[PDB]
Amino acid sequence: MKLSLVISTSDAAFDALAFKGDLRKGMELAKRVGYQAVEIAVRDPSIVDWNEVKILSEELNLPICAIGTGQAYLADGLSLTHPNDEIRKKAIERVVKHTEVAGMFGALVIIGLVRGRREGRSYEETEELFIESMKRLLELTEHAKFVIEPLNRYETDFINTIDDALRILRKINSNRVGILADTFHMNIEEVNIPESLKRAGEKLYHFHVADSNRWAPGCGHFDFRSVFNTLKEIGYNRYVSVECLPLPGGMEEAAEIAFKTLKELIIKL
Amino acid sequence: MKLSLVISTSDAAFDALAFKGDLRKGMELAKRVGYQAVEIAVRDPSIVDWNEVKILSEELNLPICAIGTGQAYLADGLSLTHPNDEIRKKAIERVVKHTEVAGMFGALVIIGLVRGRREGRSYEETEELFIESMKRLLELTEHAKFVIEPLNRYETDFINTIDDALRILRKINSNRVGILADTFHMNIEEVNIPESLKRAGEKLYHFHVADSNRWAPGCGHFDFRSVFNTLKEIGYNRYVSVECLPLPGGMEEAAEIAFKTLKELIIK
Ligand code: NI
Ligand code: NI
Repeated sequence: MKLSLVISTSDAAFDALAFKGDLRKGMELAKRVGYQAVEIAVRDPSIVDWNEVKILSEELNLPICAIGTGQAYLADGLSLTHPNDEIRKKAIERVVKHTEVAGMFGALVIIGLVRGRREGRSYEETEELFIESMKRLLELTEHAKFVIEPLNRYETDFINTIDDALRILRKINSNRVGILADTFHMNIEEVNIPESLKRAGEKLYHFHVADSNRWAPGCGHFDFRSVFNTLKEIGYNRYVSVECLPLPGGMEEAAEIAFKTLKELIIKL
Repeated sequence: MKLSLVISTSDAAFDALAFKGDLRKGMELAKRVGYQAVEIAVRDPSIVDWNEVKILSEELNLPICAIGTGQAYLADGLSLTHPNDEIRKKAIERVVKHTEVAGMFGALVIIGLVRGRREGRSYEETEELFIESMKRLLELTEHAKFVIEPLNRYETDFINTIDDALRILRKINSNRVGILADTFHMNIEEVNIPESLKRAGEKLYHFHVADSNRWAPGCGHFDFRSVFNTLKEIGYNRYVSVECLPLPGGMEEAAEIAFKTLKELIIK
């Protein structure tokens, strides 16, 4: 099992210097604390100089293990299930650009809010549209790997649980799509989190950790012990990525507290 | 990767009934033999009835993966590098209509002979005119995807190799344009076909197969084994389309032989 840190970056649109500054600050922080990789989130990769990012990654010996895409939905309204097929196509085209970046870094592409919501429709239709978009993404890419992140009810009404995602993976039928489980979201949506992770098993490709209040792991009341016992049981050996609010005490303090909590859990199994 | 069959169809401006007849026959053959999709070529799309083509594709559960455009050049003299700007504009407008048809099917649009020849000009002038026309196409169409097919020296003096095409793709700078590599043309123009395909890599968007004599794969001396080893190595998961003479033994026998040859290479 490896540890990574999600770093927040300003949109490069906008303020290219701020994006670069944020990225370097976050990566230097991750390296200093001891993380083995970083995870990023970008709205539109077409406006970032990725050759410069590669140089930074090489300088710090810090791979980028995953790329989030949710700002494509929140800022730009792009959805893989949008009722307007024109926007659906634009969403697929945007995510293809994320996969081009992912290929440079060997990173996973996260399918979170970019999948879109039910918007008054049946779950069944929303699911069918989603599966069609994912199959198109697989046809459009030769190497990209995707992970679906179930999100809680306040963020979406489409794919709230690990079981929701597993049903979809069975329909897509590709080993290039797996599951990203997130402890903050699971704390709300999953009945029994160890049982949910056992059901995911080999399909668990990536893991987000934050405590119950989405603070650094250790600063709420989430039972990480049972979770890491289960991760060992199912042989999980990929990334555990800290995705938390900069609390308590700021981005640096939170990253340090998270790392310490997680290191102790990992080494004692 | 997936197998498709190129089917020849009559010009429907000349005989619309013959076009439909040719198309149905070709698609029924493709489905019968086991192909997963078909590929067609039309001179002028604005005179064909595509709704029906769609309901024909529907009832056979048989996608159309690519649309050829070369007859717009061979028959109508339309070229994306024509020195006459008025004809060049008409060529662009024709290809835009091809993209509207392609969008109905999620198909690729092939840029082969429609790109035109040097016609006494420098390679550089011809190339920049081409890039301009391609950028105009990208402006006039939103989702269309184009594939440039390098052709051998007897067919054109403009874009003969995969490396040619790659250099031009870099100048166009759009993931909406890629490469169609053809084994008959490559057998003449490429030094080392596996090395050329590896350089193309992810920019290899579509693939044409015919043997060295352009007969059904298996009926000449082209090394398909090394090609398919390479396609597997690079993770090619797109279409391999049979584009061959109806030889030996006619369109049906050639389609059968080609499928048998290629399926075995893909499976193993
Ligand atoms: Ni998360
Ligand atoms: Ni060809």
